[PDB]
Amino acid sequence: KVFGRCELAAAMKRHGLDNYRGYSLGNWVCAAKFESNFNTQATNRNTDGSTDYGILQINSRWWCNDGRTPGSRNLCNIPCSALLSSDITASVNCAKKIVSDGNGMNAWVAWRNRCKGTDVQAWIRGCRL
Repeated sequence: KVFGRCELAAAMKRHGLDNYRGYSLGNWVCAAKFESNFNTQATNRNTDGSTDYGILQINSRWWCNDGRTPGSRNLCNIPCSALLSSDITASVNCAKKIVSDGNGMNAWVAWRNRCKGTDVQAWIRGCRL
């Protein structure tokens, strides 16, 4: 259940990530694309103990309350499962806050690795936004 290229982007535009306090859509698509390959169900377990449950990597052990991990801060206080139902709304709302909290596409390592140095404006060149 992975999102497409523009399908996800068009959703971004509606979600207001297009040059929001943080960055433009391209930054969101590029960061997400390499983050989870647009897998809404993508989970990335690290050695730090936390995980990336989301297309944007919703760390349930630092943002949303999944209950499957003790010590949940619930900073974001967002519904995890509600973001993994083909709905990025919940995952975005969290990041909308993430990027509005300072992390301007820098918090995500997939953006500062395979993206930092390319062209996001081209990542949506020809899309339907």
